[PDB]
Amino acid sequence: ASDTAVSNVVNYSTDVIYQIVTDRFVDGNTSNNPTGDLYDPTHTSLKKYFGGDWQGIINKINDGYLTGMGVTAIWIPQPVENIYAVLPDSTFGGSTSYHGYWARDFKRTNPYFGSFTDFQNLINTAHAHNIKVIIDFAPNHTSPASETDPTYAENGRLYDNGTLLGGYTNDTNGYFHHYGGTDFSSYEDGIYRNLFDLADLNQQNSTIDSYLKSAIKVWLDMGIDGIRLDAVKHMPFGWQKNFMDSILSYRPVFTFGEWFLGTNEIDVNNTYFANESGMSLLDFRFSQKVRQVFRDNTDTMYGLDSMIQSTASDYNFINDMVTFIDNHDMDRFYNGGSTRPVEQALAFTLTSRGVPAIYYGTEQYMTGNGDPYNRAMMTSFNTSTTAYNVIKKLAPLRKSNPAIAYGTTQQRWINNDVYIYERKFGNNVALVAINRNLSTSYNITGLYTALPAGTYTDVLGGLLNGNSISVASDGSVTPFTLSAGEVAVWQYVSSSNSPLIGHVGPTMTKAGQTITIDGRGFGTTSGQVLFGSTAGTIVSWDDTEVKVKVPSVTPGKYNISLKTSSGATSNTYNNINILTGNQICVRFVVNNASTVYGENVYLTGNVAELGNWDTSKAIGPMFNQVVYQYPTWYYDVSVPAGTTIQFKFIKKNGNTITWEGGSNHTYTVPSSSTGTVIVNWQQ
Ligand SMILES: [Ca+2]
Ligand SMILES: [Ca+2]
Repeated sequence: ASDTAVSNVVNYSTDVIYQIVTDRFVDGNTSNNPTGDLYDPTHTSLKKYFGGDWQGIINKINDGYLTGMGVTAIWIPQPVENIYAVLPDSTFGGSTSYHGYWARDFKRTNPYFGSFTDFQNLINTAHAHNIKVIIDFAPNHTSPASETDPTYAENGRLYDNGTLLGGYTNDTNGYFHHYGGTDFSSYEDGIYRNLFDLADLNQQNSTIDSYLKSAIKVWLDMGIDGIRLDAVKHMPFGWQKNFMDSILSYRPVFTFGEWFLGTNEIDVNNTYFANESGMSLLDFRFSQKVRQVFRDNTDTMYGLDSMIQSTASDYNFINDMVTFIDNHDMDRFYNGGSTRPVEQALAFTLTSRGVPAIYYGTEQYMTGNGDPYNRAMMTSFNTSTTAYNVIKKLAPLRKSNPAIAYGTTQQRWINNDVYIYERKFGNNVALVAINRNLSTSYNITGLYTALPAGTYTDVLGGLLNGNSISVASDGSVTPFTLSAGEVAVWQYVSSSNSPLIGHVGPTMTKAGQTITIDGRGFGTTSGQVLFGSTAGTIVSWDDTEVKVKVPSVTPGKYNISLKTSSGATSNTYNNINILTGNQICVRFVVNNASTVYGENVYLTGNVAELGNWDTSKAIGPMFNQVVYQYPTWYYDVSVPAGTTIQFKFIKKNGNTITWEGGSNHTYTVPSSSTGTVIVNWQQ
């Protein structure tokens, strides 16, 4: 199977995701609809169940609507059993779990969406049509709760395949956090306190850790192809790395988290998370900039290029960034007036780096500013809209042109309103020109490209007013006019390729596991895959995909390269993280660690998971507000099971790092359960 096959579920760079709000798409089976106050058959009371279900999605796969658009993946809300209570809402009358965000049993289905058999039907129907299926999973919380009023909602009660674990009131087991609600005043505050009134799960509780691992395996066993993890800024990094290892050790699938970033927001924790957690991220830097430039007129094409360059610098796995122009929370991109801006934002996203996702109804110009106005029932299945056809024409290019799926991005021409950029992967090229100005044309002179000499037709066929270009042997493009609102796409796909790696997944692995290397020019005869300079055992070999067993190298990060059977060597794909063993979440706690202003406590130790004594990569800054208070510090850390570790704490700020004196602390990590290790700072 090639890199582009539906069964390659660790690489989504060749795909286009269609994000469906299940309840609000198609009611394919009325018999599974809720009854009473939960359900609104009129589809107008925007926090009720409207009846959209998995059979409905199946219908639109079978009838060609989604495939006719070039959709190759769907992303659906959490499939798990949700609460049945109808909650008061002064604006919408009643408020329900239609959205899937309010889990009561992570091991069972939401019966309104369907049974496990319906879910199976969805997976199988999608696969029969070369569509991958991503599910939301929201292990941060169960549902709205009041500890003092257990009659409110379902008191956040959690079940384990029908068996009650417990609720938020009288939580004698400590399944939930009891630290009030977050005001988002710090990263720490947002992790250990409740989001709104949602009962915050305590993942450090060994029963809950084991439960959530068991629960995601239920869905992996149902044949899901990907996971979108909700609220990843609101759970410990260490717990989530541990959670990711459980998934990837069982059956690896592409996983991406939601870590919201606002306009112009800078957060090094977001970069770290994407680079270290073992999962990818929804690309808010991309999305917010696209909105600024194409929708809201608060930045220019210069800002768009700056985002392209900055994100590529910061993120180790730029091809895994999940891009989008709107979603279930943002104001819908189409806001009235000309539809050209949304068409342009779609074209940009579909031809840019990463993994594009399109929110249902974007192709029908649906409007709606704010949750839940942005979640109206799907309005139309008209296949003649300009937006539908932009997607139809551009989506398949991610499969047919490896420059689009995997290539670098280079600015070739720019002014405030015009961006001409080039995607390049070996001798494969895509050149895209966009003029956002809806009233002014631009004369394009001095343009150069890596496209071979020749004349190139617009892949869009003039749908967005594109036209042909002529390219000379020196790469110079004959002057041309970019008309108002024009988008044009020109491409060259080479008939041959030197070995080129476009993607490796998963990025967090260990000895004996299998990783997938995708690209071009590997040849059909088996060669060699190198982890640094150490060969791995070949599982399978094809021109666009090699599967290889991870060798027993010293745990840490490795740069992957490939050598063909003739001896040709590929580029390196960097920073594949080889763990020491299966992961466990351990809470590290240090008492009596006093610091000066601007100084924080960090953890360092003698395994890769603790940075192998590298103070510049020490774990932290540690926390000291919620679970324990300064000068006690704590942090939840993913560490190798059953391993006897040595560690110390350090204090750093910018002047001179202070280490604990004395001998190293030592601790043997549990074999399967979460653990806590508490020590006193050593002078
Ligand atoms: Ca239904
Ligand atoms: Ca939390």
